Amino acid sequence: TPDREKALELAVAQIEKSYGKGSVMRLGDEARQPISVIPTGSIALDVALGIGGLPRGRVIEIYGPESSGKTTVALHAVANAQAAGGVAAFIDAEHALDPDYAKKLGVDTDSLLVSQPDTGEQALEIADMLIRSGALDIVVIDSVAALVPRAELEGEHVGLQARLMSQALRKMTGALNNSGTTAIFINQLTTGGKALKFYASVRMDVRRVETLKDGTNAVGNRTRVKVVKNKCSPPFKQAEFDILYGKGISREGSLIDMGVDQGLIRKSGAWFTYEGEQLGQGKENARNFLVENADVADEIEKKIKEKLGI
Repeated sequence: TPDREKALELAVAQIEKSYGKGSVMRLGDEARQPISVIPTGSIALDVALGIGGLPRGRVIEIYGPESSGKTTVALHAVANAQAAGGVAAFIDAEHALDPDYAKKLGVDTDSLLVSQPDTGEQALEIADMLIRSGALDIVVIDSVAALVPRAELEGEHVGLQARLMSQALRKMTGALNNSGTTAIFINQLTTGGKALKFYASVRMDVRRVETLKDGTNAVGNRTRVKVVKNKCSPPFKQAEFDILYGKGISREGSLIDMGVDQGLIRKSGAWFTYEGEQLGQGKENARNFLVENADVADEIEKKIKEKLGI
């Protein structure tokens, strides 16, 4: 144990030196907190990521089924990146974006740079030139599956989309580190993600767990995200949070959830309480209270971060 722990520490250190910080971790380790991150819209997810948000200057993959919530997560990352004075770009090969929905999340759609490229290589090259400018804080690529090669589009073997991603990511990854720009690749449950799987510092699996009921009508979806890969903090953590149709991720809902999880928000049956005062009876009222009283929601948020060091 005594003489062994040194050789283990030494081995860990050599690995960390040889291959980079985060090359090996104990899963119970505390996360090493960076200066700045891009918050995701849910404190539960921010906590699951360990560093309180998405890492700067790294490749991120968000994948999941159709309408799983992965784009919503990406849009919140854009909103927050902009809300802190950043510039955003959206590389769009799907043509599915809903700007009004993005607006209600917090995206500044007017100053959002958008490109609807002709080919997969044009898409990645545009992303690259944008990244090497040093002016972007975040770029979203929607989506991996849509990055079809020129040759295929021009009617011309089958397999070079993988080769395209690989080539592009090798060049792009260096540009991202230097610029400090975060690149989010949205991906479905596909082709091209094999290289992305290794280049990405963070990989998030996004799924819908159950329908949220508004009496007997569908208000939204409880959403589950597993951080399957994480080079910035111990991986395999997961979070749940609500996405409300038309509104997005319920920030107030995650503050409550993580509130009670951390003992900062106590219970009296249906009654949610905070520092001796009542927030509301049931989650809806407690949530509705926090959007009405932004001051206390921010206090609840600040207390959760202090508690966990996020």
